[PDB]
Amino acid sequence: AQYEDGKQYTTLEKPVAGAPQVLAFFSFFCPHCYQFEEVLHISDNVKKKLPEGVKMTKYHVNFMGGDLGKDLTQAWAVAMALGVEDKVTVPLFEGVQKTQTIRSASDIRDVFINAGIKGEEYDAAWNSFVVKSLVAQQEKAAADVQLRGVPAMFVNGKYQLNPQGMDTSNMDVFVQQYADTVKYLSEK
Repeated sequence: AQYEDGKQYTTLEKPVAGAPQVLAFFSFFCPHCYQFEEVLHISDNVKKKLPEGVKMTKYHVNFMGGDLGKDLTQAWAVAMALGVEDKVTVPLFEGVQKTQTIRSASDIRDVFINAGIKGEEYDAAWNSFVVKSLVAQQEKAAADVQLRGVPAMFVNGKYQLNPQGMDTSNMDVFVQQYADTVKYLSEK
């Protein structure tokens, strides 16, 4: 065939039941994750090719960045809770990796303010039960897929994308191979 285990995807020994259809894990500290999002725009291109009524979910992981990382996982739950993921994704990547201006929890909050989320709305979401559930939820899903690093993407709890078996001499070719694989898996 064109698509094969070992090549564009591997198959989990231990499928995950009731996993989201397409589940991406990342870290604002991860250079490969910054490459996926700021240079390759993996997310956007995958979305463009997902079959009808097939949504993508994105979770932040903790095993990078120490205590700042844990705050970033909670700040991400804030973003998921308020629906502002597309407003803070770029300034958080750049604050962490490019300018290294995010050193503490208040620098994270500043980015949300400058993106239109008012400070009291952020604080309230930050200390809310919904955010606590979403932090726990991100952590559970990482554990359920025995996550060891990021970036990673899983389709229907069964298949793990294998970028390293894709062609990386042309970035645009890589991106369409990645996106097309995710489409192929959604329907497998």
